[PDB]
Amino acid sequence: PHVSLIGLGNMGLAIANCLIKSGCKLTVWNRSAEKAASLVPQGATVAATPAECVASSPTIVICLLNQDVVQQTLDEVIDLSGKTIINLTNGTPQQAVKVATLVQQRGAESYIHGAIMTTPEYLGQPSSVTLISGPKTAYESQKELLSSIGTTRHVSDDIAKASLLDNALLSVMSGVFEGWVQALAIVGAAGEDEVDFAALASPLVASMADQLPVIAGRVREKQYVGGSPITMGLEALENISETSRELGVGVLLGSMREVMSEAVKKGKGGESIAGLVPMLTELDKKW
Amino acid sequence: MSSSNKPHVSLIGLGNMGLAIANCLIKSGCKLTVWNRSAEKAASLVPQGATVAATPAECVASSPTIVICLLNQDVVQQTLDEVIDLSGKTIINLTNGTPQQAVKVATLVQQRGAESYIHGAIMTTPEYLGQPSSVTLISGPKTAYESQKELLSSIGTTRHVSDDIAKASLLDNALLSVMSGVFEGWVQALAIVGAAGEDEVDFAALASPLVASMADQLPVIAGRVREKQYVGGSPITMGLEALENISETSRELGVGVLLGSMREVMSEAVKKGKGGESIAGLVPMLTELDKKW
Ligand SMILES: NC(=O)c1ccc[n+]([C@@H]2O[C@H](COP(=O)([O-])OP(=O)(O)OC[C@H]3O[C@@H](n4cnc5c(N)ncnc54)[C@H](OP(=O)(O)O)[C@@H]3O)[C@@H](O)[C@H]2O)c1
Ligand SMILES: NC(=O)c1ccc[n+]([C@@H]2O[C@H](COP(=O)([O-])OP(=O)(O)OC[C@H]3O[C@@H](n4cnc5c(N)ncnc54)[C@H](OP(=O)(O)O)[C@@H]3O)[C@@H](O)[C@H]2O)c1
Repeated sequence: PHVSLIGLGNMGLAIANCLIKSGCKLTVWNRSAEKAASLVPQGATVAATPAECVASSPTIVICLLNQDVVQQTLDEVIDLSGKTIINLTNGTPQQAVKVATLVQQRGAESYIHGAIMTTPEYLGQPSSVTLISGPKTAYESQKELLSSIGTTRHVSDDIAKASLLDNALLSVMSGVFEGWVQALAIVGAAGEDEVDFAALASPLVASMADQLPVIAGRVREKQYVGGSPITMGLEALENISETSRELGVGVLLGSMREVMSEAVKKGKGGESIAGLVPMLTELDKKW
Repeated sequence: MSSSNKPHVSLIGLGNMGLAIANCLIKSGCKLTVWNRSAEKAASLVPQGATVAATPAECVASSPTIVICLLNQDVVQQTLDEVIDLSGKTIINLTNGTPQQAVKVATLVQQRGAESYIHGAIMTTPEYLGQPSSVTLISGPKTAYESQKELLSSIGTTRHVSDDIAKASLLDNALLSVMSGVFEGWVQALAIVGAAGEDEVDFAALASPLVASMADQLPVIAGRVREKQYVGGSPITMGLEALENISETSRELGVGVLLGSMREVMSEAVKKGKGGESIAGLVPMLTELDKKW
């Protein structure tokens, strides 16, 4: 089986290693071609140009910095007739739309998008899940090949859905990390032990697994009443900022304060955090 | 309360949590004296055997043990203003506030001659108060904690975290930081999903695993922070680009964007040459500088 990979960054090299381990004949291209150095002894062929790399195989795996770079790399690649593109470059839903439209206008058989939900060092383990979006029949053709990078989950036939879902999941993760950095800064500056604190904290974050579905149900049915009030949540954030200032510690969660303050001004002070969702869906604003 | 001879307890504050505390103390058999600015919120406790005191001073005179649960530590100070004498009184403050607000209140009651001050951080909502699964952190003199343990079992399970009165507030604010970030992320995720036409409940099924995962990831990061091991983990540069992807996903959908303070501190990290470090490397950027991000 002939497979081409475009991009040999930390994730690209991890993908290259997984595909070699799968037993495929691998053709690779990278802007910095010397990053293929470790793949040549495994039997990988180095293509001079994107165009050449694409010519070598009917299945093209892409893992570059961003979808802007993907479009620039595909720029001169004019002939994709017969080619299946597997794009594992993270980006936005509409970025995936523009790339899928570009390759399909140039002949591509299909486009499927993958969001890898792990780091390079765990790629290829069954516990490592990649969300896949695009035509079912294209997923089914590529499922065996894709197993080389871990567990695939077909989320939708719409190519833009892996990026939509992965961006949603990264919001949650980003939120968790913002609160956690703030917590550890406070605990550290107070002379407390970060590991002991995690022993106390990590359990209560476990708990959220239970509460996040409840909040999600309330949001769908637009039931914004029921649960700790937004006024209470905003006071909490004011105690966090001042607990921090007392210790000379800086504070995150500014956007959360700003949106909750405006909610109170709009008279939603007595609603639960479910009532913050329409604050976002209704207005294009960076809080 | 195990004795047929029911002890006298005073309660200052009858908001949602104060009224939950009242019902816990009445249900445990206490002889309860209450005060509230809005006196009529006591009305539901009177047919249960609660006495309503005219003033905070009268309330404090009625019991050797005073439980306080008010809006904030400033209202606590305002309410103790005309209380002259706390001789032989134990003060149990369940009002949320900062570490130094607890210090400032602990000096108000000490100056009045209070026997002791302990602080409690209730880690649940009023409806779950009194279930043994409901945990309150207590900080203050371990001997005062020990004496008040049976009385405190009325509101559920207590955990003595420290002899320092400021610690319950320190730890609770640190815990509320984590929860605030979780909720900020969740509201952003739900807004993107909703605006795209996807099913919030279906998404919760997909995403509830990831938050459970953080049972493991968080103690890993804590360890890294304590050893100042900032290298190892997905780098801040990749974190920052995921935030730019999130901002632009939201913009495509006409949806607003939270996580600004995170975007700002991670950008500065990059400028300062810490782009290759994990999230652990952001902790020293907070501890080094009194700034709002
Ligand atoms: N933990 C992770 O790393 C992780 C996890 C999940 C998904 N991903 C995603 O996987 C993708 C790649 O990640 P990575 O960690 O491999 O990033 P990386 O190590 O920075 O690699 C960047 C890749 O993009 C190429 N590149 C950058 N600018 C270019 C340009 N102007 N023209 C041509 N090529 C260019 C690089 O080529 P050079 O080698 O010549 O610089 C390299 O192949 C990203 O979308 C990322 O979001 C990463
Ligand atoms: N989920 C929760 O509700 C929860 C969970 C854990 C901890 N807590 C903590 O418990 C405390 C009270 O919360 P809550 O839910 O009871 O709030 P609440 O329902 O708003 O109760 C506020 C209380 O403070 C009193 N108050 C406000 N301003 C005052 C003033 N200027 N002078 C005198 N009294 C004043 C109110 O008097 P009136 O009745 O006359 O208005 C009422 O007794 C807070 O520190 C909170 O963080 C709450």
